[PDB]
Amino acid sequence: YSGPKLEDGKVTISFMKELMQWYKDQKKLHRKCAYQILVQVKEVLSKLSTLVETTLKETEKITVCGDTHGQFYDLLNIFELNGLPSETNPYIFNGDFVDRGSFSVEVILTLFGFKLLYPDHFHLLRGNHETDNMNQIYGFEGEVKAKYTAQMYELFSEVFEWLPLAQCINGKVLIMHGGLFSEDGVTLDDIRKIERNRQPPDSGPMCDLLWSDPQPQNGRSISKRGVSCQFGPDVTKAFLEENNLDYIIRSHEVKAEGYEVAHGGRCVTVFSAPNYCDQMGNKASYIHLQGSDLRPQFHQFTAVPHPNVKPMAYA
Ligand SMILES: [Zn+2]
Ligand SMILES: [Zn+2]
Repeated sequence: YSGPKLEDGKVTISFMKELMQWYKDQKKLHRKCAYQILVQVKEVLSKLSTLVETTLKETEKITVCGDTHGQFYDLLNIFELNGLPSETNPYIFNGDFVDRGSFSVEVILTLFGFKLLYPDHFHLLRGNHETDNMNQIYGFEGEVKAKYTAQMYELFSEVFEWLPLAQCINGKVLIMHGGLFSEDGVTLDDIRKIERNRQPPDSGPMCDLLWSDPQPQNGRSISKRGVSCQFGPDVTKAFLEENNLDYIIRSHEVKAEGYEVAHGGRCVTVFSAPNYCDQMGNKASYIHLQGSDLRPQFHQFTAVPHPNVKPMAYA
């Protein structure tokens, strides 16, 4: 074992360059590194508020990316185009880091490693795929079982379960993975007190954040996906008013250009797993907001080569 190693059991920027090289080259991080970072981040994440509140001062900027779902080479591509994470190049990854892609283990531990390395500048928000269920069917678990063991999987699970549900910036812009609410009158003070450390329930607010979609016509519909709902432009506009917000960024659904703006400006979708599943031809992008004009700028990019492992391989 000549693989990458923690200095003084604790992640560092050159461990990370190192993990990235190692992972580019399809090798495995050693179990006990895997294990250390997972326990460390359980720790970090777990004293985090369910609702993350961050402040971009006038001259800072932060990048917000959505699904990446195991397309690790395209993750590295993100970093090459936009820079490494660092205290001056902060990231939010709005969930779905795992599943479907065949380099989810690569994704997630790169992800947790930067979390460990830049805790107040590198943000992870829970997807609906950071959950046991999606995990048993779309590939994560098979993947972990194949490269480590069940044990290492349950540890992952326990970790995910501490992932914040949503993050607001300058009490102007709020980001979650899925969307807004099945019921009205939900406030930021509500999201804060969601006791998040569980598999999501069937319904209630924590379901929604993880699961709902926008629709174009005013109102709410049952979600074509079996859980939560589609909320209309009224729903969004109602919630922005109660809470005093400018608009929301969310992910969850693929997009032929890698973003959409729905709801009249009010509800933005970024999605950062290009040519999602080696199939859909799509563009991805990510978003730069900066401290003095929190308006989205959208940066497109498209999928690079990755090695010949098939989507879904581990399910
Ligand atoms: Zn999703
Ligand atoms: Zn997704």
